[PDB]
Amino acid sequence: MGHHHHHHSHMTGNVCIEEIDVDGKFIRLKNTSEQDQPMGGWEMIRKIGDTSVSYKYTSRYVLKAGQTVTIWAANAGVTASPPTDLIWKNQNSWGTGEDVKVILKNSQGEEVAQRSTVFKTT
Repeated sequence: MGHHHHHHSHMTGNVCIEEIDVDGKFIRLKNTSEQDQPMGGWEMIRKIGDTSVSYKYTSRYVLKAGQTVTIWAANAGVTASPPTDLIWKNQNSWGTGEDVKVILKNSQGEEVAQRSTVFKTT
């Protein structure tokens, strides 16, 4: 029942959540692997308070060793969807007044890691 083509590749990498923006504009991921990792199409689930929303990636860039990638939630001003970082064109700036929690799941739904902010004043 082939309504789409197949392709065997490890769409995954040693990416870690470096830091989340204190104002609540963007989420910064950080690939600290030994080799250039292919993103493929991961899904980042951004929780925060009451409800939550996820974002899927696309195959247009490879994560080099030490390469960071920033997800700007719509309201950024920067060019929409680099060549350098990525803009969440489905969800606007959330404001991390509520401790935001980012869930990193691979292209096939399986989970690598999950991290949140720290309860502090601003």
